[PDB]
Amino acid sequence: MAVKVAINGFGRIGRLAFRRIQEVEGLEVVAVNDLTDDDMLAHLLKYDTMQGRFTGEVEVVDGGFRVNGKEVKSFSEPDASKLPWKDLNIDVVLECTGFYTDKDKAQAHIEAGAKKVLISAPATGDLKTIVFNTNHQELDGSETVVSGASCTTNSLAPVAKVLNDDFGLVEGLMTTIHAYTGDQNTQDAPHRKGDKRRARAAAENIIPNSTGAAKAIGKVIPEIDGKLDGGAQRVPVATGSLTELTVVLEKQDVTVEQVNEAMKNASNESFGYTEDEIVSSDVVGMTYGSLFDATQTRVMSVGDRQLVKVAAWYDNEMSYTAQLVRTLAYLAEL
Amino acid sequence: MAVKVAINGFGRIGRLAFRRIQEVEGLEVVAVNDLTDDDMLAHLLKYDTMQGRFTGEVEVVDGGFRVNGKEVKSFSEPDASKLPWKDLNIDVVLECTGFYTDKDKAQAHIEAGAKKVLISAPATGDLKTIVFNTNHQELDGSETVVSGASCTTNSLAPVAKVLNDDFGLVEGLMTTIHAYTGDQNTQDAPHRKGDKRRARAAAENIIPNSTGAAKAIGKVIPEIDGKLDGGAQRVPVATGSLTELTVVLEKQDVTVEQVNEAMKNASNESFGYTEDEIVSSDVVGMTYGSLFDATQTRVMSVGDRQLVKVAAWYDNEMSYTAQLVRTLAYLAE
Amino acid sequence: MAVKVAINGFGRIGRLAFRRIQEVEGLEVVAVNDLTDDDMLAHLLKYDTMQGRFTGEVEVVDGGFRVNGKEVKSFSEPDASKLPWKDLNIDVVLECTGFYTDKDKAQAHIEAGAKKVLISAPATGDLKTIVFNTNHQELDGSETVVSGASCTTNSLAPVAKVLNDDFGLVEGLMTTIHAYTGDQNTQDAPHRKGDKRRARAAAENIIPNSTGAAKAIGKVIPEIDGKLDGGAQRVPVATGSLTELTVVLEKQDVTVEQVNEAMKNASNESFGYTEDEIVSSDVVGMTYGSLFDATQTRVMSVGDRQLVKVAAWYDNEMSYTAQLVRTLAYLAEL
Amino acid sequence: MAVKVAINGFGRIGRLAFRRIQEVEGLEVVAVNDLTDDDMLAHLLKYDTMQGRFTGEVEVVDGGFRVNGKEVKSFSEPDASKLPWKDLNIDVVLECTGFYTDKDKAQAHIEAGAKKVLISAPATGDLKTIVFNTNHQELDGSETVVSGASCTTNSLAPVAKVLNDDFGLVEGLMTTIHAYTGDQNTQDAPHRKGDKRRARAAAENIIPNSTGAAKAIGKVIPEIDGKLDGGAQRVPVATGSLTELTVVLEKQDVTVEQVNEAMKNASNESFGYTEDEIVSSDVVGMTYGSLFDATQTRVMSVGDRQLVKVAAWYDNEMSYTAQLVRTLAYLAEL
Repeated sequence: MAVKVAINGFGRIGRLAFRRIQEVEGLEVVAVNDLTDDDMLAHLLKYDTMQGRFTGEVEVVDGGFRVNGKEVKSFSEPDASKLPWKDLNIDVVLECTGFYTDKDKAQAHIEAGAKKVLISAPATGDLKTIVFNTNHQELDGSETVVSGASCTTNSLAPVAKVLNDDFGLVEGLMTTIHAYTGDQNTQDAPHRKGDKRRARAAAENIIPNSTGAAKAIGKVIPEIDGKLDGGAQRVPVATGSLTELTVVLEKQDVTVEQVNEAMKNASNESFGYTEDEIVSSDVVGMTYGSLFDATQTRVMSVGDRQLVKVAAWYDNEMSYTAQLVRTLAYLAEL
Repeated sequence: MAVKVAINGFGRIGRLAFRRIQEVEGLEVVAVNDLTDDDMLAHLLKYDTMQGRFTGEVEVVDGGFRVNGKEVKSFSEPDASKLPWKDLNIDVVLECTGFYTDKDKAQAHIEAGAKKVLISAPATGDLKTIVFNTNHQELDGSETVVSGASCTTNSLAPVAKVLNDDFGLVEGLMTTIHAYTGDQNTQDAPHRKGDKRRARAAAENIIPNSTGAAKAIGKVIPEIDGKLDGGAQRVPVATGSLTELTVVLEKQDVTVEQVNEAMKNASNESFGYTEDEIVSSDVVGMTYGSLFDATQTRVMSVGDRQLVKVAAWYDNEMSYTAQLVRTLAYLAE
Repeated sequence: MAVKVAINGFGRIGRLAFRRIQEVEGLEVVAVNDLTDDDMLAHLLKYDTMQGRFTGEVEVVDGGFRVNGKEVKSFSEPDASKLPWKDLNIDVVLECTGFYTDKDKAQAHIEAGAKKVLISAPATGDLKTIVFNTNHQELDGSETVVSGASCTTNSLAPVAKVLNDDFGLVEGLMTTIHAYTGDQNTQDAPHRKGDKRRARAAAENIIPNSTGAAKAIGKVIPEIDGKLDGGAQRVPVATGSLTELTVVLEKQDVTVEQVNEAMKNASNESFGYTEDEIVSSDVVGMTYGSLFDATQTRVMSVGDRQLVKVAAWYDNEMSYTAQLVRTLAYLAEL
Repeated sequence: MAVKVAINGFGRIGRLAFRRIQEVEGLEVVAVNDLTDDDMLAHLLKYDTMQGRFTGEVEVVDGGFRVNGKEVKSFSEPDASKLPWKDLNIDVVLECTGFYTDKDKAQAHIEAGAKKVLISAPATGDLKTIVFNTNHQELDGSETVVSGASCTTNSLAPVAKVLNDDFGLVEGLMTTIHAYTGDQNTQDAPHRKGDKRRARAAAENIIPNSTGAAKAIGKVIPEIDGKLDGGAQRVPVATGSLTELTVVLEKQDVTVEQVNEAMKNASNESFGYTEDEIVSSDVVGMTYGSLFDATQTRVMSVGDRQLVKVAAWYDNEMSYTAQLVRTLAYLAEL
C-alpha cells in the first residue's frame, strides 16, 4: 500500500528526492537507475557537501543498497524502455536524468511498466506543468506524464500569482541570482550543449544565463502567459538562490506595505514569508518552494507611474525537491 | 616636474590608483598616507590577488619606499590636516580612506597645502560628482574638492545617458550583481556600521545591499534625478561586477537592435561595447568604466507597453580606478 | 540549578559555545559581552552560514535578547574589569575575544566577580592548557584561569599521545590544511598584526601561516615538549580542516595497520575514528575534537628507516567548541 | 624552420600551450583537434578566467580559426589515427586529451603522419619522462613518443635533485596543496573514474587525492627511485599550487640557511627562488616550473636526528605549460 517510487538519475535532485521520501509516510523508493556503481550511489547518498550527512544507515548489498533496513534495487540501464518497472510494480518514476524532458520521450517508463512519470524539469509535449500549491489542483488523476517545472519557476509562481490576483500584472522582468549547478564546468572547458558561458569555471565567475522559469511560468499561470521574461546570473555559491522580479502593475498607488501584507496572507507550506535580513546560506535545506523576503520590496514612483520590485529566496536543490515530492504524493493520491 | 599626487589611504583603490598612475607616464605619486608600516605598503603594492604582480621594482627605504627608482614618501597620519602637503607641493590628493567623504571634511587636505582633492567615493556637500566622459566637462577649474562618484555609478551613467538621450527615460530599477568588497566581513561577525548583511561571510553568500549609484547618478545626469533607484547583490567573486537596468522609456516601439546600436555609437575610452558571451573574470583589469553587453539586452512587450532591460560589466576595481585617474589628469589640466 | 556562564566576545566560538550549551543540561548562558548592538547579536545567533539556522526562538529586548523565554543579558565592555559579573553570580567566563589571552590579563574577569575563566585560545602565563580527554584530569579544582588550547592543538593531541605512548615519538613535523578564519582579510589589505600573508584575500588563496599547535602541544603533553613543530596552509573553505603529521618513531617495524588499530582503540567522545573517504564539508558540525582518518595513513621505509604520516579532520569551529564546552562543564564540576 | 605543432585536446594545457607557443620563436601551432565547434575553441582561447585575455585577434574562419593573421586548422576527430597529420606536415603533436597517456596508444599520431608526440601527462610504456632543466639532456633525438611528466613532478624535481645532490636523500614524504582541476566535479556527482573524492564539489572542499608526481619523479631522477611518496589535498583555488616535501637526509647537521643557499645556487629559467611571503595567486601565470620559497624552510632536530621540510610553488597551469613548451622546442631542436 506504500506508493512505490523509482528514481531514474541519482544526481542532486534524484538523491535529494530519495532523502525526502525517507520522511514522507506512504511513499517508498524501491529502485534507482543510474550509470555508476552502487558503492558510488551509497556514498553520495550518505555524504552531501551542502545538505549534510544522511541520518540513517546505508549499506551496499549485491542487488542494490539497504537503507534503514529496506532494500533498494539499483539498475544500470540507459534505455529507459528496458527497465524492469513492470516486475517491480512501480507506481511513479521520478525522471531526474535530464535526458527525457519531453512527453514522448518519457513514455518509455510507461512502456516499461510504471503507472506514471513525474519529470523533474520543464518538458515539451502534451503535459501539465505543475508548481505545488499554485496549480497542482489542475491534476485530475488521468495523467501519465507530468512536469514538475523548474526550481526558479517554483520560486516565482506564488509571488507572481499574488501580484496578478491582487494588483493585476501588466508586464515584468526577472533575474535569478542563482547558485551554480552540476552542468556548469569546474574549469574553463568545452561545454556539451555549446553554451560559451556554461563552459566557464563555475565558482570563479558571475555567469549570465537562461532560466527555465522564463517559459514554464505561463504554463503554470496561463492568464499571465507572455507577460514575464528574464534570466539568471550563476554565481559562486553551491546552493541557495534569489529571484528578483521587476513589475508594472494595473493598480498604480501601490505601497511596500500593501505588497508585503498580500504575500504574507498567501503564505503556506510552499510559500514562506520573512522580514529577517537573511542571506543565501540561510535557506540551505529549506522545504518551502519560495521564501518571500519583505526586506527587499521596492516601489519606484515618478508621477502616475510605478515600478515595483520583489525578491524571493529558494534552495534551488531542497525547495525544488520538496515541491516535487509534494506533487508526487498528490499525483499518487487520486 | 609632473602633476604631484598624494594618495591618502593605501587600500584597493589607493593601491590600484598608484598602479594605474604607474601606467600613465607623466603622472607621479610623491606621497602615500596610511596607518601601517612601509614593509606592508610595499608588499601590497607588489603582490595583488586579482590584479597580479607589480612588474617594476619596489624597495623599502628609510623615509618610505622606492618604486622603479623614484622615491615615494609615506606617512602614518591618522588625521589629514597634519599632512605635510605644503612642504611637498601636492597638486591633487586622491582621498581613498572612506573617512573624508564630505566637502567640509575633505578641506583638511586643502588646509594642509594640497591644491585640489578628488574623493574616490560619493560625497556630501557643495561639490560636483564626476563620471569621466559623461559629465567631466562640468568642471571649469575653480573646484577645490570633487567627487569621483562610485564604481557602480561609473558603470551606469553612460548606459543611462544613452537610454534617456535616445528614447527618453520615464523610470527604472537597477540591480548590481557585485563582487564582495573589503568592508564586508570574512566570517559572520559584528559589522562596524551596523549592517546585518555586510556582517556575513562575504565569500559564502548572496548578500543584498545598498549601492552608491542609487544616489550619485542624479547628481551626474541631473535630468534623470529621481527617475532611477536600486541596489546590489554582493556575490562570491573578489572583483568584476554587472549592472542590470530595467527601464520604462518614452519611445515605445523600441527593439533589441535599436538599443544595441545606440550603445555602440556612444562607445569610447570610458564606455566599451561587446557582443561576446563573456563572464565576470573576463573584465578583471579592464580600463573602460563600463562595458555594455549586447547579448543581454531584453525587450518585453504586451500590447502598447514595453519594459527594456540592459546590462553592463565593470571591474569595480580597475574600471573605477581608471575613470578616477582620467578625472584626476583632467582636473589638473 | 545551573552553572552560570558569561561569554565575552560573541564571535564564531562565542556564538557556537552558546548553541552547544543549549544541548547540555547543567549549563546556561546568562550574559554576553560584545561591542555591538543586540539586534546584531540575536541575528548572528539565529543565522549561521556554515552551521545552519538556530532552531529555537530568539527575540531582542533592551540590554539583551531572550532565547526560548530564557533571558540573556548583554553588555559592551572592552576592559573585562567593569563587567557586572558580581551582580550576576557568574561561575565561569568563556573568554573568546582574543584580547585577554594571558593569565594576568584574564584575571580582570576574576576582579569583576566571576569564579573562573576558560580562555578559548592558547595563553601566556601561569596556567594549565587543556585538551578535553587528553589532559583534563590535570585540573584539581583550584584553578581560576585556564586555557582551552586551540582548534588545531585539539585535533593533534590525541593522535600525538597514541603515537608516543604506543611507539615512542622521536620527532615530527606538522601541516594543517586549515579553513580561513575571521582575522584573515576579505580583500588584500593592511593586516592589523602586520602579517603579510593574513593580509591577503582569504577565499582566493592558499596562504602559509602559523598554527597555535606548535607551541601549545608540549604544554598539553609535556613528555613530547620540543619534539613537534609545523604550520598551516589557510585555504578557501569557510570551516573544516585537516592536520597532517609526519613523524619518526622509536619502534621501527611499524605498519599502516598497527597505527590504525592503535588510534581506533583510543577512540572516544573527543576522538573519533573513520575509514570512509570523506572530505572537509563532511565534518562541518561534528563534535569530536579530532577525527582520525585511516585512509590517509602512510608508512615510508628505506632499509631500517621509517617515516610515518597520519591525518586527522576537525571542524575548527564546532570540534573546538565542543571540546571547550566539555572542559567548561568539567571545570565547573570540580 | 617553423616547427609545426598540432594540439590534440584543446583543454587547459592545450589552450595554454597554444598561448605560450605564440610567445616563443621557432614553433607554430598549425592544427587543433577537439570534440567541439570552432566558435567554442576561439572563445576559450580568447577568454580565460585565471590567465586573463589572449593578446591578439582571434576570428573563426572555415577549417578552424585565425590568430594574428595565421590560419589554424581545427578538427573534431575522435579517432586520432585518422587525423591528417601527414597532409599538414606535423613535426610534433602535443597530446593533451588525457586519453593517450601510453606509448602504444600515442603511436596513433605517428601512424597518422606526425614525426614525434609529446604527452602532457605521465605515461606508461617504453618512453622517457622529462622535466626540462632536470633531465631533458637524456633526449638524444631518436625518440618518437615522450612524456612531459606532471605539473607536480615539475615542481618537485629540481628541489629533490638539490636535496639529493647536496645532502643525500634517505627518504621523504610529499603533500601538494593543489588547485582543483577540470576532472573534478562542480557538484557532488558520480565520478567517471570512480573516485569517491574527486566526485565531490571541487570548490567547497578540502579533498585528499593522488598525485602523478609520486609515480613520476623516480623516472626523472632514477637514483632516488622509490625514496619519495605522497599525495595531494585539492582545495578551492582555480589555479596556483604548493608542494611540501618532508625529508630525511644523509648529512645531519643541516641548517635552514644551508638548504636555502643551495636552492638559490641551482636557480634558473625553470627553477626560481623567492624570499618574499607570497601566496598562491602570486604565482598565477608564472613561467618557472618551480619556485622555491625560502620563507617556508623548516629543520627539526632532536639529538642526532633531523627532519627537513621545504616548499615550492607552481602554477599547475602555466608552470607546467612553460615546462612542456621548453621540452617541445628542445625535442624539435635535436
